[PDB]
Amino acid sequence: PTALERVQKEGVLRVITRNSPATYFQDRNGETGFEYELAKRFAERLGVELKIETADNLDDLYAQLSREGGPALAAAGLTPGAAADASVRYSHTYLDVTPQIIYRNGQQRPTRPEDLVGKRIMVLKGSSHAEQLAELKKQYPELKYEESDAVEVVDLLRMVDVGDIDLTLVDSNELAMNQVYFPNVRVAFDFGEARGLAWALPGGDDDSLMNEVNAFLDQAKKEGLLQRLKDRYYGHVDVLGYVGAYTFAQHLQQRLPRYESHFKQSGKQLDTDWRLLAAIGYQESLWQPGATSKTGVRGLMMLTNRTAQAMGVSNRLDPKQSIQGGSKYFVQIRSELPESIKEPDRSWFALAAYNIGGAHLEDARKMAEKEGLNPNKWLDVKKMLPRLAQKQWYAKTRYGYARGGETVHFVQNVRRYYDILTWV
Ligand SMILES: CC(C)C[C@H](N)C(=O)O
Ligand SMILES: [Cl-]
Repeated sequence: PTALERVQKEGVLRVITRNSPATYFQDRNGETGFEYELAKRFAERLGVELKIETADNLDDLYAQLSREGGPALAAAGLTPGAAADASVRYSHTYLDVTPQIIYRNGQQRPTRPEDLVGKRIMVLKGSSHAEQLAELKKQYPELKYEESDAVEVVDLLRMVDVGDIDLTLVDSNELAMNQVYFPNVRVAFDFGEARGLAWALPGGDDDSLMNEVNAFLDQAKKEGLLQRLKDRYYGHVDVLGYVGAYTFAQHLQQRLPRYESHFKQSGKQLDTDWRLLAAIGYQESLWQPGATSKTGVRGLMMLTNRTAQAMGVSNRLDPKQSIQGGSKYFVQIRSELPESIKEPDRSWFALAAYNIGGAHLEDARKMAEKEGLNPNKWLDVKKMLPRLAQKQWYAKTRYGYARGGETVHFVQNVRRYYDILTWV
């Protein structure tokens, strides 16, 4: 029985991974993870049900591959081994990340390897990162670093954030993922080039499944799948901008505790994820109860006087009352959408009418229909929204011009902060 036959006959792809939202994570709206979503599509490619396990550190993640009847593979942001170990093989690389030395902003800035001398440095035991340090320890015998079997990447970055350690080494993708929680963490320099992540399979000369893993990854590159997962999980800095990423991290820690309770009480009955609600909060005013603009909206959820009036808001500037009116208002809109629009697409169309309004959203829906697209599918109608700002297109709508691009930004961002709060 080949490695490939066995999975096909067992009806199940056994995959091992780390506990982390980079890799695999369990929440209310189901499971998520770069690696999970990817290995999930691989089990789908083969006709099989995926089953996820977790190791407690990386020596034990690699161990399980040697166990009898253990995991088919490890999908875990692993980057291949620089030396020779017969007990493990690696797929083609599926993502270019750069190891980077991480420091606390405003502290002494290391700029070359020498500078890592005489610093408290922590790293994961069994990591490629650990191994890049040993190699430099040959060059620099005075180098000290701690190898830890207990902590994960998120813990290493926390430590640098608040100064229990000076430095760590981590791949740039997970740094960017984590930049929205640790406002003081910064990239000291690049300690190498964009070596790639690969999945690990037990050692051997059987390739039945390895060729398929490699065929799947080459297909995934062909269709943009890795690029899309990269943006969802690892593109916070890329998408939100550096300044947006760390300030968000500041606001998570300094502003959200003041309102979280209210976000949660509104969620409870409205059966609406409070974290979705807070995300609207964050996009609307960066969790600033007292915020006003020059365009007719005040408060935490940026309400008009007429909405505040209809939702029974006494004081648009009171955090609780703004959240309540603004949360009630999202659900009123969600509820007014045609019956034909289904979750989860429903919630995303509701985010968009929340920014642009029902009339205009209807026109982009109608526009999707005329173009042969599905007006009940969000990815379909999101392609039309921008067009509401285009001459040839708005002049054909009942309600004309609208800032559809702003509206697409509004939903992408809220969906990203939603992810972020889910990933805390
Ligand atoms: C820090 C580790 C969890 C990840 C690293 N790419 C490795 O393969 O060792
Ligand atoms: Cl979107």
